[PDB]
Amino acid sequence: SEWTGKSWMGKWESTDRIENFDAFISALGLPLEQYGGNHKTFHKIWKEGDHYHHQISVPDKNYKNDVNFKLNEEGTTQHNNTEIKYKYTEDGGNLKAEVHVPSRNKVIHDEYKVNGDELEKTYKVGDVTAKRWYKKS
Amino acid sequence: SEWTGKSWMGKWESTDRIENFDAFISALGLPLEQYGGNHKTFHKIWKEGDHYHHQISVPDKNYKNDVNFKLNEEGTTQHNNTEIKYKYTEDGGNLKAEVHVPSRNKVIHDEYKVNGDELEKTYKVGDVTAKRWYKKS
Ligand SMILES: CCCCCCC(=O)O
Ligand SMILES: [Cl-]
Ligand SMILES: [Cl-]
Ligand SMILES: [Mg+2]
Ligand SMILES: [Mg+2]
Ligand SMILES: [Zn+2]
Ligand SMILES: [Zn+2]
Ligand SMILES: [Zn+2]
Ligand SMILES: [Zn+2]
Ligand SMILES: [Zn+2]
Ligand SMILES: [Zn+2]
Repeated sequence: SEWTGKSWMGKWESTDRIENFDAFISALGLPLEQYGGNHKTFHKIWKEGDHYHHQISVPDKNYKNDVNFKLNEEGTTQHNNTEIKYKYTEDGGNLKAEVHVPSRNKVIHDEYKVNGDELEKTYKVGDVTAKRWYKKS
Repeated sequence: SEWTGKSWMGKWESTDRIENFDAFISALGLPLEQYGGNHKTFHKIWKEGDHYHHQISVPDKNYKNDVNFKLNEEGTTQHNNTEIKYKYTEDGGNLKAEVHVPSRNKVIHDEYKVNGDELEKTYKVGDVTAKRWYKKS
């Protein structure tokens, strides 16, 4: 395990700064009660040998997802029983995630932009764009 | 027929300016001697009432493909005898196409960004990015 090496590695927690996130959740066809709002969300990203770990948690919703990824290599995970295909890449020095949910014909473009101890995440699906800001912790 | 109303609408013609294009074609698994280089290429994009036409032509290669699209709506076109899926969206003032090649398990990003007078097309598949510049015909 390594916790340094890239600006986007570390332990990030959401702030009150959020833009259009319910519209993004709705564009995913998900119920706003369970998936929307601005509940405390954590992103932890670190390195393990030749690959990376990305753990997303929302403790309010008792929700946790641990993602293994190698840069530029397709991976597969699940949310309940829906398969999610993803590929993380570095582009312009930002971390990007290409996230496909083929059984729901949904493509999500995630982008992580670091500015000091702040992380700005952009979420895009179809023509809907949302942003959330995170701080180091 | 309407030829104005979006910066990317018009008749565009390739220039000598091109960047990393053969690496993009290679990452797609296509022969360079037939699909690489910088052969004269035209993109014509215009509106027809309730949809757009996007015509791509490479006269040296006897290639002419008439794509019809509605923004935010998935369409299909043929390759060999297999289906290619696309969906065009606006990213503010620019045009983006999300392309699935299911036979080959590839996802291609196209972007059309107008700066002049001049159109910059970006092609991206995984971590490989290429660019080509077009001038108004
Ligand atoms: C697979 C993409 C090859 C198309 C080449 C012509 C173009 O620049 O759009
Ligand atoms: Cl998909
Ligand atoms: Cl897919
Ligand atoms: Mg988040
Ligand atoms: Mg072109
Ligand atoms: Zn370890
Ligand atoms: Zn809530
Ligand atoms: Zn691991
Ligand atoms: Zn997909
Ligand atoms: Zn460049
Ligand atoms: Zn994509």
